[PDB]
Amino acid sequence: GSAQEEQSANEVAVSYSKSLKAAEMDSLQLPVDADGYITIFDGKTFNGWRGYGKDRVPSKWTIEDGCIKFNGSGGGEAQDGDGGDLIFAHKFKNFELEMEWKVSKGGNSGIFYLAQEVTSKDKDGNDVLEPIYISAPEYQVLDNDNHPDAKLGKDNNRQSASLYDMIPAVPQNAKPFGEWNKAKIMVYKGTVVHGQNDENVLEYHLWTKQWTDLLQASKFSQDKWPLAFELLNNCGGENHEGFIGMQDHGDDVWFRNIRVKVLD
Ligand SMILES: [K+]
Ligand SMILES: [K+]
Repeated sequence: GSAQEEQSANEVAVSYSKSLKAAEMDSLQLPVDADGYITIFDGKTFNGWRGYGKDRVPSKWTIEDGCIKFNGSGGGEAQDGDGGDLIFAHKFKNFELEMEWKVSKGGNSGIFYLAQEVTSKDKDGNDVLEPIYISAPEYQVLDNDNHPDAKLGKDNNRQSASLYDMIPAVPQNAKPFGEWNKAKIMVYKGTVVHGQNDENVLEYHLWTKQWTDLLQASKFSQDKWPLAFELLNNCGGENHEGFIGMQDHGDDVWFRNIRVKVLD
């Protein structure tokens, strides 16, 4: 029948949550292509998106020219002002995400996945929000030629599309600052693959001895950061699932064409 009815036919109900650790008790009708990718950013609104830990989108995240933009002040991990990491508030388990990203000269951001909203108790019994990165693996987003982090870590494991500070992207086929790069993150039954610019650049396996050993060699080791170790070692929590999101690392960055295929 109508264009409206055909559109409703080529759409799927996608649950989302509205605030810290809330149930996903509302749904968006989102477009799906023939390959099964759900477009999760519509080019115009933040529907389904919110700050990690928040009930709203921080004002440092804007929409511009069909992109999600983070507007940075230059303070790295500080997350000053009305910032913070952004999530699409729908937990995925087995999925393939594709999106494009572009950084400013010298810029740094990241794509998080399998994220959990985590709090801990302070000395007075009050809940405190823990960083997204103590639960969520990080796909690096970087100007590999100008941000000095590119030269740090080991074997270029802090360059774009790396599992940040843990496993390097090989080949390192990033395009330079100001150009669009294509990211792929696939999680399927614990196998994780990163892609960049239509090439697979690393592979790893969650919930294995090898994964534990990698974490024990990281800043999230059991000795250095017990809570992070516990969360990452059983990445995704009891149900092995979580949110996709993007990082406030204080620098201008743009994201577009954000789509996710649910794998079974
Ligand atoms: K929203
Ligand atoms: K980063």
